[PDB]
Amino acid sequence: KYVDKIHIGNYEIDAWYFSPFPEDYGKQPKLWLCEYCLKYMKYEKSYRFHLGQCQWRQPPGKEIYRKSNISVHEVDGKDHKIYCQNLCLLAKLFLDHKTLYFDVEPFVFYILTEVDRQGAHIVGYFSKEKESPDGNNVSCIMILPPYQRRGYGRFLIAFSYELSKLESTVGSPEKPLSDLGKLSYRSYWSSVLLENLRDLSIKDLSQMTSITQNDIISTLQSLNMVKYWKGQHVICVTPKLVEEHLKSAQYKKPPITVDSVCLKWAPP
Ligand SMILES: Cc1cc(-c2ccccn2)cc(C(=O)NNS(=O)(=O)c2ccccc2)c1F
Ligand code: NA
Ligand SMILES: [Zn+2]
Repeated sequence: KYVDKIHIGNYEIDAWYFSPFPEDYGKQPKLWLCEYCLKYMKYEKSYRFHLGQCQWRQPPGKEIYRKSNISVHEVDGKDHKIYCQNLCLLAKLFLDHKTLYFDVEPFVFYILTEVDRQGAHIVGYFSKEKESPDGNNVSCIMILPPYQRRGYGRFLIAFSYELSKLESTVGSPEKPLSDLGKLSYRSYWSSVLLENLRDLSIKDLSQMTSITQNDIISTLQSLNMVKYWKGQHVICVTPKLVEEHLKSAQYKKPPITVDSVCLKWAPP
């Protein structure tokens, strides 16, 4: 029997996939997770006793973003190994294609939290390889189900690209993406590229956004905004065609924005 239900903070959440928690944890009707330190527990009693004891009220690592009650914590896999393993086991409950849970040393983890008077409540995260040969600026990205489709995933996507900008590189998410990750990236790429086209070559868009050119081109192909000429993709759009796509209904939700002013992060 596998873990199929968890209790984290004030949420109960059904699992989507097998996650390799130890055998005795899976057997339980559900797992109980501290929302701050990510310790997983077998019983409501041990969970309740932990809530009385745990002094964590936020992720470990360094708070590299804070604007109002939105916060990002950066957590090195080698410095905080238990915590990151727990994060990975939690994430594999909702990620089919994630394969790495216990070897967390090569990754850094970016934890999105919503803060209130009692603490910084975990919303989701993305991992990132410390040195990615393939140039991927996201390895796995995961919004917990109660927070999905509410702007947090978009926030985390924008954030991964703000880091890629500060590193003076382009990046792309590691593939395959979930069905919901595909739609989220496509929607984000559209948004960003359309806004820049309204406000330019494919290389310019790439440098301005840190989106790779492949991702730009394939997004413009699906928007039908690219011509082909003698082997080169070329941007073919009129200022009104862009505005037609933008003011359409599928971009009308007000984002949680990444404010670069509030991103205290230096590239190493
Ligand atoms: C990258 C990503 C991944 C996942 C995910 C995948 C598997 C398991 C759990 N989570 C969820 C979201 C999410 O929640 N997307 N919705 S969104 O933030 O409102 C939004 C709106 C407009 C453009 C972009 C994003 C997401 F972005
Ligand atoms: Na659920
Ligand atoms: Zn705890």
